[PDB]
Amino acid sequence: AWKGEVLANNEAGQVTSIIYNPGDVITIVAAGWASYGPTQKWGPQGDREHPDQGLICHDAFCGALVMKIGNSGTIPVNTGLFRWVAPNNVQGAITLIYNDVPGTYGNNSGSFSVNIGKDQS
Amino acid sequence: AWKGEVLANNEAGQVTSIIYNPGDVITIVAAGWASYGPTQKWGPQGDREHPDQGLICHDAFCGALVMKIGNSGTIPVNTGLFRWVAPNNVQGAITLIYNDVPGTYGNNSGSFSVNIGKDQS
Amino acid sequence: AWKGEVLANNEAGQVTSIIYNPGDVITIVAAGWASYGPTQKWGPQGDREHPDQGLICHDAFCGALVMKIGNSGTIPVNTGLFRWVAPNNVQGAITLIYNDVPGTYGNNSGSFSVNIGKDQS
Amino acid sequence: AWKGEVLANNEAGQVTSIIYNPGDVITIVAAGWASYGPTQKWGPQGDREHPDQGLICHDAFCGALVMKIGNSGTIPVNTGLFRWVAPNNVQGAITLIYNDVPGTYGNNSGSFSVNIGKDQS
Ligand SMILES: OC[C@H]1O[C@H](O)[C@H](O)[C@@H](O)[C@H]1O
Ligand SMILES: OC[C@H]1O[C@H](O)[C@H](O)[C@@H](O)[C@H]1O
Ligand SMILES: OC[C@H]1O[C@H](O)[C@H](O)[C@@H](O)[C@H]1O
Ligand SMILES: OC[C@H]1O[C@H](O)[C@H](O)[C@@H](O)[C@H]1O
Ligand SMILES: [Ca+2]
Ligand SMILES: [Ca+2]
Ligand SMILES: [Ca+2]
Ligand SMILES: [Ca+2]
Repeated sequence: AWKGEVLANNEAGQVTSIIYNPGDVITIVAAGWASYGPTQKWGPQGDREHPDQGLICHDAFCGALVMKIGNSGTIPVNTGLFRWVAPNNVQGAITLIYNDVPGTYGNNSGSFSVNIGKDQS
Repeated sequence: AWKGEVLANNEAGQVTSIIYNPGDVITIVAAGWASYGPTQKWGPQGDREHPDQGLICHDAFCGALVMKIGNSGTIPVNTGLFRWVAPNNVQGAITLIYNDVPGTYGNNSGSFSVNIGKDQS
Repeated sequence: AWKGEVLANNEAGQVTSIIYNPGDVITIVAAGWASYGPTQKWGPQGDREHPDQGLICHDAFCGALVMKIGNSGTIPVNTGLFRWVAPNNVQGAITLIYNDVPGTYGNNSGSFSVNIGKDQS
Repeated sequence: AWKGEVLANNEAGQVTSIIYNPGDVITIVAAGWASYGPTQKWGPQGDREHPDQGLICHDAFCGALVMKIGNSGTIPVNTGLFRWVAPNNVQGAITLIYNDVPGTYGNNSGSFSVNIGKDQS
């Protein structure tokens, strides 16, 4: 299992120690408070009131936690995934990222604390 | 495992099918949007800026998801619990509740969706 | 999880720390060599050639590993059980026992090494 | 998970669907009766009284269940492995084999039933 922090101002994202292999079932739980700019802070689902101005993930709100598995596209994580299997045969290392517009991560603050484990299969 | 919804307006909370027994390890993932009165909505960690005016759980913000195991006191859940083990002596059915001040749930709205399962131990 | 030894000459059985509760899924793996009397030894399935002369469990051979769950009758374990659910209405502490005729354990030797865990549910 | 049978007279062994990846935790439970030649049968720990005359796995008795993981040497399985992690730099598909001397499998009989699953990690 992996336990770590994902900083909201890190545009490259946080590489974890988890490799997602074919057939793996995983569980993620995320908590904490971060902002894409404003003084207010939001949790791992982000800000449902902010429009999408070119987010790295169009299926999650600005300020949400998202991930990539290997060379996949971005996949929403939000507060977590329960006993989840990756669709479409994706595989590889798990990278966690804060959902913002590329080039605008410099004014971001806060972080999420994230647990990832593999389930029985 | 159990999956279900917990309404923000329900002072009685939502009884699940999960009975927590001594030594159990559990994982909970919660998601969704609710409000304790305002037009804005918050996720399962609640509103970090709002004062405690007599919440059912003083260890979580107003608007957070909390639980009871049997006749325990309230326990914060927030966005979830990863491979968690209860304090000594706690046992019984898990009831999920929205954290507000008793008598004031009448202006609350929305709901959280919650998954619970038992882990290997 | 519990790991320990079950001595072949212990007629009372070895009480483990595992309490089997309704809904639990368990895995057991047993190993080792034991005898009910002869100089030869057998593994946890026991001796398929020996007759049942009053065994504490009639559904397993003499010299097999069996168990009781609380006050239940005996249940065969043999080499182990994979992600197993107990009959309804049995619960309580798991006791592990070598299968011999009562009164006749004094000439037994050897032991089984046994591991028990609870699985995801 | 994988469930199947390992035949005592199959010298090549049985390639399963389980790929052991770095960091995996696995559980194997084996049961049944087989022989390496004699009329008598033994369980998955084989025959502790039989000399090693060139076994594929010198770390297990003749008639035991063993495995290979990818490019590994043979590894004893016996009655099973509980929540087991492989040595460093062992990975690949799990092949299960009956322990006998090469060229002497033709007179073997019986089989073991085997369950393999991945555990939480
Ligand atoms: O839409 C995203 C965008 O939102 C605000 O304008 C922030 O100030 C920017 O840094 C950027 O995060
Ligand atoms: O502090 C709790 C309190 O918050 C606001 O005042 C709401 O209008 C009330 O219904 C109550 O929820
Ligand atoms: O069948 C049970 C019986 O088998 C042999 O006779 C042993 O010597 C006895 O002690 C008893 O274990
Ligand atoms: O030691 C191995 C050897 O044991 C006996 O001799 C069997 O007859 C042979 O087929 C071979 O299995
Ligand atoms: Ca920004
Ligand atoms: Ca209210
Ligand atoms: Ca005896
Ligand atoms: Ca042979």
